[PDB]
Amino acid sequence: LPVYAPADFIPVKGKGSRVWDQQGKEYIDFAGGIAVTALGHCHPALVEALKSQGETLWHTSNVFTNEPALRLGRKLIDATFAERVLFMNSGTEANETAFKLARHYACVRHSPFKTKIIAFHNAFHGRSLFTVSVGGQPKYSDGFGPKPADIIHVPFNDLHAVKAVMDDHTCAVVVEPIQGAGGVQAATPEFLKGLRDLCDEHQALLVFDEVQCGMGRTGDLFAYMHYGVTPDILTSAKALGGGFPVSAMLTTQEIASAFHVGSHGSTYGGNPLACAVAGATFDIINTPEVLQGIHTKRQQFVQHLQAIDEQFDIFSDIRGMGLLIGAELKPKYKGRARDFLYAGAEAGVMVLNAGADVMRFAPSLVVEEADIHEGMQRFAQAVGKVVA
Amino acid sequence: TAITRATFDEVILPVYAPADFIPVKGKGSRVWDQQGKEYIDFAGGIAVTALGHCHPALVEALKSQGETLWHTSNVFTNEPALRLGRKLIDATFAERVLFMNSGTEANETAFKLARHYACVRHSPFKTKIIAFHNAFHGRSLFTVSVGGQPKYSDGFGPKPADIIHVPFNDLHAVKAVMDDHTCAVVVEPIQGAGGVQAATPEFLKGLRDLCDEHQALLVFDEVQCGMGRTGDLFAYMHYGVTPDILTSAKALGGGFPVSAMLTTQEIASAFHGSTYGGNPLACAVAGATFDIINTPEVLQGIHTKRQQFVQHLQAIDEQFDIFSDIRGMGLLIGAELKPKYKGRARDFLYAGAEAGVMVLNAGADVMRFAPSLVVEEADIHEGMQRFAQAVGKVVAL
Ligand SMILES: Cc1ncc(COP(=O)(O)O)c(C=O)c1O
Ligand SMILES: Cc1ncc(COP(=O)(O)O)c(C=O)c1O
Ligand code: NA
Ligand code: NA
Repeated sequence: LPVYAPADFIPVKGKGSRVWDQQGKEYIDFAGGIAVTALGHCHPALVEALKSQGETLWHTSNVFTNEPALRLGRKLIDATFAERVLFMNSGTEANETAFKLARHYACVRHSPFKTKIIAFHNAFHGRSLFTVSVGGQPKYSDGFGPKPADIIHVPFNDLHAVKAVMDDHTCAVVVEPIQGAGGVQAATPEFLKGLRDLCDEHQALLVFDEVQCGMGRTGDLFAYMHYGVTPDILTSAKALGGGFPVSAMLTTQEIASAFHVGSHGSTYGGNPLACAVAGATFDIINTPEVLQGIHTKRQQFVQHLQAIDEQFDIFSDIRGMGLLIGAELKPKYKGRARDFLYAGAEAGVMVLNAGADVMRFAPSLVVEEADIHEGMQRFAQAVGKVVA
Repeated sequence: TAITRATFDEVILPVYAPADFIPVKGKGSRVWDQQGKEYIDFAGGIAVTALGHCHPALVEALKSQGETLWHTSNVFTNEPALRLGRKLIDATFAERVLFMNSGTEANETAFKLARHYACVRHSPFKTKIIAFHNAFHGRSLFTVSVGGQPKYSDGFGPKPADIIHVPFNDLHAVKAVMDDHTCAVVVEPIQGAGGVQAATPEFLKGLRDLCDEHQALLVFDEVQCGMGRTGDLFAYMHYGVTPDILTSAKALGGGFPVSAMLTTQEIASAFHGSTYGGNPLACAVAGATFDIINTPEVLQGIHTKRQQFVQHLQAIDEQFDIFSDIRGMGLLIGAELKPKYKGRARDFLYAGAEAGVMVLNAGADVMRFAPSLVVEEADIHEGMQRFAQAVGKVVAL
């Protein structure tokens, strides 16, 4: 089931979209550490922000505020629906904050009995007990003792099923606008708008988990902007820090006001070092030029994947948005995603899976055209070894 | 627009009430705000900056690894993670280490591991977790439910079940609630947040014996009391009681977000390399931190420095009659306020800040200090004189 590297593949150095291991073997990185290094490895602007803030102040706790956090909060507020933010360390933590907030808001504004959370089969929201129970893979939430209750799962993209389970006792709908791990499946426009309308009807909060699809990944700053559907709460991580552990939960003042002093917290969350790095990342990703390039680069990848399919006949579908790319394997290659991944690594290209039937790509948003061509040539060679 | 204290209220969720001032720079145990006012730091960002601010060795590790490789996913290991794992394994009971970002995440991992180990090695019905009143284990739904402060776990909908709370240091109560359906006892060897209360020796040894009797795992949350804080590398070493699982964070990265779950191979095998995970950058910094903290000289110094603080707190009490008890271990110090000042810890914290010294509380009745483990003697004396002035100002009123 899980993908792990053997003892002879230990990454030691990265620069841009290239990675070297202990043996000095060079790889083209189309995986980004699972869509994390959205500006590649050791990006000079990010290294500069790390080093300069690293000389000044790393940590003070939430007994205090700090300038890099306030600067970053201001940027996120100015660029999105958000009016308030909370910074944490990981996507899992941001989701914990979001889910607790949706629960607490319902409890204090409506009723302590308004507790149901609707989530989706194959969703991934993290590995904490609560977040993995909201996630939609029972294999990952089984076996840890009593799960937090009042979570209902229905199929992704099934609006009827959502309408059927939702009621006045529902506090939230939690959804990834594109399910990254779950086969790179994008919400349909009708489905996502439908969720907004149902949450409005039932006075439930719409929570978008944009940990994977946010911060430029789709070619808009956040996937919600592509759809034009505004959530009540949004979570962000991964690309937000370009490899530095940082995350954010975004909401409105009206919702945030349900939290009081002590309702939530974090030792490291809102760390000046993290926020200086995320500020630098944000300044680069949130530019017309970088967002446009994500679309150009997507089509460069897609054209290679189509060429590979023309030669080898291995894909049934190429999907995703921006530089989150899914390539679904044909029935003749069902369950082979891991083998194409390992073959890719032998050929010097790092890719991902999205379940056993789907190849996933999540390269740097600024991956050079020459790296796209070189890495896709390597991938084509790996494909040739698997099938030919 | 300039960034002010008012900016906080316009930007962050209202879960904190931060100080009037905004620290912009730190070096060692001194910190400066936007106005260039200089403070002595006896708080350490809540026991996190264990080597002070911008320690040259930690800055060097950050910059060196920062120009090399920051990030791998958990598919991979990396040299800094391997090195740090080896250091932790060599120095402790651990045979396996899993790295995460925060103390909350390390505790999630520990509690899920104790649960899953029971499930697969004993019975899916062996689920009870025993924890303690006033415990603090983090803010995720699971960890805050294992935590012993209902105020923090109420109001988020259905809590993960099968968690039983009894009083800290009450061994009989533990004996009474434990049974063959118990998977774990979770305990902070010293409850930091909970008034700086240390386990008694008989209590902690008692937990080990009861866990053995009932085939449950003993989980030590050393997020706050670990990584040198007590003057041993981990508090368990002071006590001579070996847990099955231990969690570490805060001091581990000296200010960089990093955490660790330590256990044996037998237990770790229930999860389906001696190390798992670990951000390269985080682990490089934590490795540099470990290299300094795990030295005879630094660990001895922690005890010297504790007595320098304690002598000051004693002098303050002699002059102002404010403390009923001075407690904790190493450079985790609690000073309990006398009944006349019950509930007024925040007043002394604010007066401290006005006087230019950063301190903590541990509930409304207890002052808490958690300075850099290498805080200079000159800073201890200066900061404690500032604190004496703050106490003087409060008591004069
Ligand atoms: C949609 C989604 N949410 C949450 C998470 C958890 O984030 P983290 O791994 O930063 O804890 C992930 C990680 O893959 C993700 O893909
Ligand atoms: C004993 C203990 N455990 C766990 C935590 C949670 O750590 P974090 O805030 O890094 O998630 C804390 C934080 O204060 C703590 O004191
Ligand atoms: Na806004
Ligand atoms: Na060992």
